[PDB]
Amino acid sequence: TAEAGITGTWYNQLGSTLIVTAGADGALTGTYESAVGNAEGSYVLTGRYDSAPATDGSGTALGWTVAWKNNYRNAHSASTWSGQYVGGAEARINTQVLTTSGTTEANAWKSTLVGHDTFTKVKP
Repeated sequence: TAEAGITGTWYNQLGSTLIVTAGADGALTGTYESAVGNAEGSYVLTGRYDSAPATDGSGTALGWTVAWKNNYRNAHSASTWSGQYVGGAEARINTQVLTTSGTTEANAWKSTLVGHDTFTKVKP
């Protein structure tokens, strides 16, 4: 199942660590530790996934958010990852990620970064 495949620890191409539980209903809950940026320690993560994906070889759609405030630091920013889980022997979560920082109105045009993160079950 998608639930079974997604739950656990994942690692992106930058050295960041995702620990997530996929609930029976569609919930994603866990923590995120970033190897980059104004970030230290782990941050709360919450999101959603399709709990009944197609069975035709298509991936499982999902997304999650981390606000970059925890017991260590507050970066006044939040990231969202949107993507799909791909199961099997070389399982992946392939994502694109938006990172929005709080800005003044004048600076809103430069508030949001776009990037792409690929997550694997073993460290890169």
